[PDB]
Amino acid sequence: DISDDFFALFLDPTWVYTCAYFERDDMTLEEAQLAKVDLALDKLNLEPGMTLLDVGCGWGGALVRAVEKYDVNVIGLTLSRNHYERSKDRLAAIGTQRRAEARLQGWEEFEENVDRIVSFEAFDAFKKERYLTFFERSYDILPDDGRMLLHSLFTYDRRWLHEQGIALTMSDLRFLKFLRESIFPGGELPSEPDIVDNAQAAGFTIEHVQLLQQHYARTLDAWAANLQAARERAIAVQSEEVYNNFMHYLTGCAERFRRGLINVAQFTMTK
Ligand SMILES: Nc1ncnc2c1ncn2[C@@H]1O[C@H](C[C@@H](N)CC[C@H](N)C(=O)O)[C@@H](O)[C@H]1O
Repeated sequence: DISDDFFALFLDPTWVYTCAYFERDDMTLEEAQLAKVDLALDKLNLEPGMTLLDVGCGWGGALVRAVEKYDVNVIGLTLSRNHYERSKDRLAAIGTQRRAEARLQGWEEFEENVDRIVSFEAFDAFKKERYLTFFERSYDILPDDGRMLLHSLFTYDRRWLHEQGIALTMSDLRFLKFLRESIFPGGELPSEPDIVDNAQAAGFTIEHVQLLQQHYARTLDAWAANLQAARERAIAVQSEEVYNNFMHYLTGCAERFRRGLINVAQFTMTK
């Protein structure tokens, strides 16, 4: 229900809407988003001509980067029409002899063999009842030496937080309720075991876990700063209610990454 024109006011030109990676401290938002995509794609050991699946591809930035820098064939899946349309157009506009396609299709319906899989903050949009099924499907469509890079948010429970010196406040519970009752992610995040245990049961080895908690804090701060700087135009595209809701989500989430209440990581998964 939120127009691309609203998101365009605060995202960088890649349209990437997930945790960036400030590999160098002076990177711009765009450089840090490309660095996050490259950080993940480098872990897949892509050779030109391989086929990469991006599960939950958003507006196509990682797919475009994969084609341009890694010279791979690409398939992107999304359930959002707006994500599909922009991904479709952007991929068609790349000059490449490779196959590059976006699809309005869920991973549940995708059964084609691919060489490698990437996914950036789609897994939290899956129902917990599909966590194992997702890893089983991913394992099935990969070759014997296949690799998956799962970039996913995840949460911590009260006990673990407490052991780390962190408490959930009444305000945090209200913020979680706000997330669930909104168009924003973070309401029903998986735990780390939800990711690791189900991946391992499907047959994957967790070769590496790279946490990006403080990179997300910085990313969210940048989105919030951009949106506030374009407040009038954002209100015109949507409304003051929506603008304030987004600022609440962006700054509230940034605060909570800094505090350590949740995390985001890249899981390198091998067969
Ligand atoms: N079962 C599903 N299968 C495929 N895509 C899904 C599924 N559920 C949600 N999605 C898509 O996952 C994406 C979630 C986004 N947060 C991912 C953003 C994108 N990967 C980025 O880095 O900017 C959206 O494009 C959803 O439409």
